[PDB]
Amino acid sequence: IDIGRELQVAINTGKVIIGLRETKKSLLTGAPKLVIIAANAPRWAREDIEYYAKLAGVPIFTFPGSSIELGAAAKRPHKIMALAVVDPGQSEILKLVE
RNA sequence: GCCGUAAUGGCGAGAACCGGCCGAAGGCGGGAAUAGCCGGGGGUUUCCCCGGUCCGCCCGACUCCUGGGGCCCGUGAAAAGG
Ligand SMILES: [Mg+2]
Repeated sequence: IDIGRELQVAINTGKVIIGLRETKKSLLTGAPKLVIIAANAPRWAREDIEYYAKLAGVPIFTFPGSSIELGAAAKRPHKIMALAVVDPGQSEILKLVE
């Protein structure tokens, strides 16, 4: 699976929440299906997402790139530490879960 | 894309924008006009009385405060006290 191509499909067809602060809110208040975290996320951010996603029962996929590379894989000109997939519109981004 | 600077620029690692919190030198009132000063008088040995002590602008530090940026094979004390 190409992570980037499927992420751009989930963004444009479904509902994708982009950014650490909004991802945390979705985990705490919403019901996201998958959370993706960049490999070079800071220790404080990784532990926060790991803890909240655990209590929320949401799987975490660690993107194999930096937050700069995750942003490029989402066709964004900015970093993305973490993003939450709430709706996989026409992609199979949920294939990353297993 | 959007927001900038004297200059460097800033943002999903959270921008613009809106509301708030902490927060200088110093300003202003009180001190305080009763003082001091200026002018006009009367005493005596330094005392008493009278009038004014205003309006509107500008420059402005080497003094005081604040923040930004840069440099170092150089990194710019310690303790009492609080
Ligand atoms: Mg200049």
